[PDB]
Amino acid sequence: MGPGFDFAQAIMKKNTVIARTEKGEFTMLGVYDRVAVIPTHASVGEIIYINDVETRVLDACALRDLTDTNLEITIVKLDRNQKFRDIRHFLPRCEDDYNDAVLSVHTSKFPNMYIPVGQVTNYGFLNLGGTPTHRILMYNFPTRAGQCGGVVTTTGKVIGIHVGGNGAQGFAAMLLHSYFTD
Ligand SMILES: Nc1ccc(-c2ncno2)cc1
Repeated sequence: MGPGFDFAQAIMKKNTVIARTEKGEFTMLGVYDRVAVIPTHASVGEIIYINDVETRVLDACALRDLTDTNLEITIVKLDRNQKFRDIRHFLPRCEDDYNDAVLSVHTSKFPNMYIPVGQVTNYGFLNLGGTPTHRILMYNFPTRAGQCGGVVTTTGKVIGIHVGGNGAQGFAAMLLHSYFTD
């Protein structure tokens, strides 16, 4: 409808796949080469389904901060025959607050879904499903089951992936440029 949705759509059309684990279907953001991200509660194993194709997982790392606190991001390298467009230059370098964000989801349950979530707070600590979690972004939208892995964007930046909600608020794990240096 506007330049926020334009950026979100450009990311969804080229840099997302549908990932299926034993714990469900997730929006999965491809970042560069064969490297993608997913919420850690997806419990990625040795084999994952990518757009309904059986795919070997070459590496999977559940990120934690230097206090050994959960960040709820898993970085996955996929044995896929094709690379993602490199979008690392759209990742923020530091923890921050944002105005006017969009949460975008693409699954079998929720195809081509875009949600203007508004202001995003650097919330920090969250007890997420009983697990102490850091670097959480918060938005005042009643997000539902099926939106985990959804991409949070502003104009020109990919800032997070949806990892939970409490019925009135939604929570995303920050994406930082330093997670994807090589
Ligand atoms: N986060 C939400 C909110 C509402 C819906 C919906 N309502 C009817 N059909 O879909 C879906 C996702």
